[PDB]
Amino acid sequence: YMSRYEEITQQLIFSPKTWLITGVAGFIGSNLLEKLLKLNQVVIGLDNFSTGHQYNLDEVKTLVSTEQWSRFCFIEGDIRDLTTCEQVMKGVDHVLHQAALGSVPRSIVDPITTNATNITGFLNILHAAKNAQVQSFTYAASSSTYGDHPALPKVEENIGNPLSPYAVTKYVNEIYAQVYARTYGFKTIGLRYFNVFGRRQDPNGAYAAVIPKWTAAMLKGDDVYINGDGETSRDFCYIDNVIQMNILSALAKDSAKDNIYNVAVGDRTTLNELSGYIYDELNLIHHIKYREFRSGDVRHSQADVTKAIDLLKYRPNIKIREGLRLSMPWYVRFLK
Amino acid sequence: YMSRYEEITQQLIFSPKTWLITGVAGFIGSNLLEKLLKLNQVVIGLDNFSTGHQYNLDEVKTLVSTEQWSRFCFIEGDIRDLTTCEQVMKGVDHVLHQAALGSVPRSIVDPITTNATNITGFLNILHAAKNAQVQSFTYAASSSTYGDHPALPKVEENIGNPLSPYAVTKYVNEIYAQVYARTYGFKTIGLRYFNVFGRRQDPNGAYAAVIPKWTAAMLKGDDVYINGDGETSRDFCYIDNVIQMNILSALAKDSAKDNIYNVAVGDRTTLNELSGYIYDELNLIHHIKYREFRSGDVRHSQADVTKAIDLLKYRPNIKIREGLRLSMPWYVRFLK
Ligand SMILES: NC(=O)c1ccc[n+]([C@@H]2O[C@H](COP(=O)([O-])OP(=O)(O)OC[C@H]3O[C@@H](n4cnc5c(N)ncnc54)[C@H](O)[C@@H]3O)[C@@H](O)[C@H]2O)c1
Ligand SMILES: NC(=O)c1ccc[n+]([C@@H]2O[C@H](COP(=O)([O-])OP(=O)(O)OC[C@H]3O[C@@H](n4cnc5c(N)ncnc54)[C@H](O)[C@@H]3O)[C@@H](O)[C@H]2O)c1
Ligand SMILES: CC(=O)C[C@H]1[C@@H](OP(=O)(O)OP(=O)(O)OC[C@H]2O[C@@H](n3ccc(=O)[nH]c3=O)[C@H](O)[C@@H]2O)O[C@H](CO)[C@H](O)[C@@H]1O
Ligand SMILES: CC(=O)C[C@H]1[C@@H](OP(=O)(O)OP(=O)(O)OC[C@H]2O[C@@H](n3ccc(=O)[nH]c3=O)[C@H](O)[C@@H]2O)O[C@H](CO)[C@H](O)[C@@H]1O
Ligand code: NA
Repeated sequence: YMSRYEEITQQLIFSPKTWLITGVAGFIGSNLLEKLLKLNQVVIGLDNFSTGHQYNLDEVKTLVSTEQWSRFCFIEGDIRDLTTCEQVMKGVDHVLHQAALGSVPRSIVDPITTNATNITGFLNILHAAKNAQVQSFTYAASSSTYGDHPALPKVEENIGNPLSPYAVTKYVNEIYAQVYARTYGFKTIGLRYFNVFGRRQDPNGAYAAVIPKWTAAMLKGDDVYINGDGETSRDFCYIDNVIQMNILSALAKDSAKDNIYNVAVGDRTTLNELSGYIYDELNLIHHIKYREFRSGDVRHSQADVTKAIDLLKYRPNIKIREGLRLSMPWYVRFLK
Repeated sequence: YMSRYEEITQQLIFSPKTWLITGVAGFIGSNLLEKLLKLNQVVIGLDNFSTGHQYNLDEVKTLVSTEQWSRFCFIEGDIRDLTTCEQVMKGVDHVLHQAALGSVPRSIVDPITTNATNITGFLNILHAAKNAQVQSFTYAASSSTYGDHPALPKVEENIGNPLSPYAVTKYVNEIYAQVYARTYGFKTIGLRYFNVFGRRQDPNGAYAAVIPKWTAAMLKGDDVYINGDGETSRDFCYIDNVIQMNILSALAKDSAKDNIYNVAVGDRTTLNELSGYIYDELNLIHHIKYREFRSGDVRHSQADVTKAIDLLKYRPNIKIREGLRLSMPWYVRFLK
């Protein structure tokens, strides 16, 4: 049971607030939309359809009431444009900032646009939100911020050096939000995601995340690619934990704000294990080559989530396997 | 004597290089222009006359030969523009990146623009330089990166939380710089500036630094404003020391790159004391109120410069009193 989360969502269905989801056509963004619309919440959406998709918002309209869908006001626009950020904040209570160009590799190959989106775009929104005096400001941060710190599990106080531009930007994000707290009193919540997967994560692109990429590959009957040895271990996190975390961070009390929280499950799964999980969770619905390490890529990842458990009462209920089983059917429909 | 510097300055007079000075129309930039042009160097300059001044360039040309000046290719442009950044690098050997927006209060009032220039504009220079495969990359960093860390003097490995948007932007320059070494092999040198004063530091504007502000007001007879009790202390660093620092960094060995150095003298001077010095050095050329602290204000500042001494062979030869003596006549002249 996601106890506190449930309570917090009851509050929401009672006093609906106006939410801003930057990156709303994205994987996490669109999921927050689906949840938030079902919570009878008025959602202002912002997205420029870079990695995001019409077919995500389109999908969400499939899954919410007509009455609920009319509470959604989509805006096509750019967090890089400050004005846009100011337009969208009007009347907003809670800001769920999810818009960025993730991918460690992308950042290495184009750190310039990455910077514009992940830093400029982040600061623009952060500032627009402050000036609007929104009630909450929760932003997507990243577990790559840990960088080269050797310790496991990964605890918040304990970050090392960044290994990619992408890490820099997300670390920069975290830095600004502290400065905005210290100098403006604008208390925010950073969410250090660890490899979120689930419904609407893009299986296509050179920058596809492991889980969808490999799923797509098995469904086409193509080769499944393993970068390095395969023992590269990760804390995979089903979207519902992320959705949970955002909402809990939106309505966190003041004393738990100006804080970064690992969003994961505390589990550690290597790529050799995962490939097994996916194959097994896919063959239940009726249907491999090793290469060199990705550069900039962190070696091991396992989240310590006790902070979220303690301060926000986050209960990560869905582990990797349970989440994969919840995820496959969506990919089957999306790729048939 | 500034011995290694003497040696390196000669090395230039004989085999001059192409330098890029970003923020060449400004305090540190124009001084670097003057030193490099006097050394017969080829210099591409970049500046958008935001805080910089045409009068600064106008002054420099007065101080150098017409043939020395004809080796200055000034380009009016913004560093936020990636294209311009790439253009100016054509044929550059050494990059002296000083193009940024200082002033902690400026960033508190407008973090967006400070970000734009100091992070976006920096990354553009760094990225363009890396792609131009320039010989040296030296950027102006800041003692404000030390943030809340209580150490004194301030050594380079020991930093705390940034206390302002400005402090962030500068920290991020170092962080970007490191990542670039790690991921591209592009080794840079970051110069942590501690309160640089001297010829051509702007005495006007709301964001005038203390010395030109107080000197401007002691020649007008204006009230001298002290922010705080008066015991707030700085490591005041005359320009020549910075210039030494920038040239030493440019022709430093590979082993001494991907490194950050404090630029200062190593001395500690309080505002109560500074005020005494400025008065005494101005009355040697023939001519006070207390208020509350600056927010984002670091209380004490002093550099440990021993790293720079060991690795670059730096010699902080000009202390605060001697520096003021060389600065004053300029301010007398620039204002009369
Ligand atoms: N993939 C992960 O599990 C993970 C891990 C750590 C951090 N993050 C960060 O959290 C968010 C991840 O969300 P996702 O996995 O759904 O990513 P995603 O690829 O679905 O993209 C998120 C959305 O941001 C939008 N966007 C990008 N740039 C924009 C801009 N300039 N203006 C407006 N919208 C823009 C995209 O179009 C997309 O709709 C990103 O901010 C990412 O950097 C993700
Ligand atoms: N002197 C100090 O007290 C001090 C202390 C710490 C750091 N610094 C750093 O030294 C560098 C310059 O300092 P300064 O004292 O010469 O200040 P300055 O204002 O004299 O110089 C800044 C120069 O940057 C140029 N510039 C600003 N934005 C630009 C842009 N977008 N594109 C191109 N040019 C742009 C301005 O025209 C100006 O000439 C900056 O990195 C500053 O943060 C100075
Ligand atoms: C530990 C982190 O830094 C995790 C952050 C980081 O997520 P990540 O670990 O890069 O996710 P990925 O699914 O992309 O890679 C899976 C692994 O298998 C490798 N990989 C990938 C694809 C493939 O087909 N085969 C493969 O072996 C791949 O090189 C890697 O070794 O970037 C995310 C958003 O950009 C987010 O910040 C995460 O928190
Ligand atoms: C330790 C740092 O933070 C150093 C960075 C940081 O330098 P700084 O110390 O803010 O600059 P200043 O010379 O302006 O203030 C000196 C003292 O005079 C006091 N001050 C100032 C003006 C005045 O009228 N009266 C007064 O008392 C004021 O309260 C303050 O206590 O900002 C610089 C601007 O780019 C630069 O980046 C430095 O590296
Ligand atoms: Na708040």
